[PDB]
Amino acid sequence: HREEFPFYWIVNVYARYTQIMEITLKKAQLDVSGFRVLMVTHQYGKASISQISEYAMAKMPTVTKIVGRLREDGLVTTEVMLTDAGRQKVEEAMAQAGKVFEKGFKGMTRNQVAKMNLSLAKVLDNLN
Amino acid sequence: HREEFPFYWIVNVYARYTQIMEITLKKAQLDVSGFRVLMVTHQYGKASISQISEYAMAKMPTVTKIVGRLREDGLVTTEVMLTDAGRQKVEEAMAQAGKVFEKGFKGMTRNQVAKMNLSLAKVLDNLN
Ligand SMILES: O=C(O)Cc1c[nH]c2ccccc12
Ligand SMILES: O=C(O)Cc1c[nH]c2ccccc12
Repeated sequence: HREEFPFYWIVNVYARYTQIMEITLKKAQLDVSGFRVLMVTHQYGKASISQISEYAMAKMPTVTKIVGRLREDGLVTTEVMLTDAGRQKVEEAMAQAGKVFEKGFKGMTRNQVAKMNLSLAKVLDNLN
Repeated sequence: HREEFPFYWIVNVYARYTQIMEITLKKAQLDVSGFRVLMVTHQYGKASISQISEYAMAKMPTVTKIVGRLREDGLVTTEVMLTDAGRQKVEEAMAQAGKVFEKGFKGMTRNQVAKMNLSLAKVLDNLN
């Protein structure tokens, strides 16, 4: 097979990555959406559905059904919402994901990884 | 929001890309799976489900249900399968996708795009 397809590796890294994070986070009782929604709220501290909905990679009616599973499970509480022993869920989650990122970027320099992410961010400006 | 997440841009380029290709290929009567299954067969000329199933980003029972929609629509025929006026479907498809790739990589050098895809292929070796 040929890369006559400039997005071949975006897609393949994305699929192998999603696959690994599905089974890793099932250790920590989470799916990827659940894990993204917690992390957006974590950086914001207290977040709106509109704001989560920007970054979690989901239209607001998924986020609202996601945030409501996480309300009911004592990981988020509080319009605006905030983390609880979610703060412990995100330690658990990022410990697992840190193993995934460590394996992922092994043998790659800091500058390689930065130039890759700079180039990818130019692809996104262009698609937007 | 912070990239304390080295895959933030893989995922965002992947989501904006999938979004654009969904609506572009609906011009040409195709979804992305249909478009990938045709292209794998095209490079192979005549391909098995096992072989398509490697590259199309789908487990074999999707590919087998995908190849059967494309059998029934005169885009693939022939164990092994091959393109027809599929050969015309792939001109139509890659014309559209070439507009997507042209916009995508605008203002980026050939070497930038190659180094990005080399780095991404190291991420995949590592995840595999
Ligand atoms: O979707 C893309 O452009 C990348 C890609 C991954 N697998 C493919 C198989 C056939 C055609 C393109 C792709
Ligand atoms: O899935 C990833 O690792 C990337 C990513 C995209 N949006 C996110 C929101 C919160 C946490 C991580 C991500």
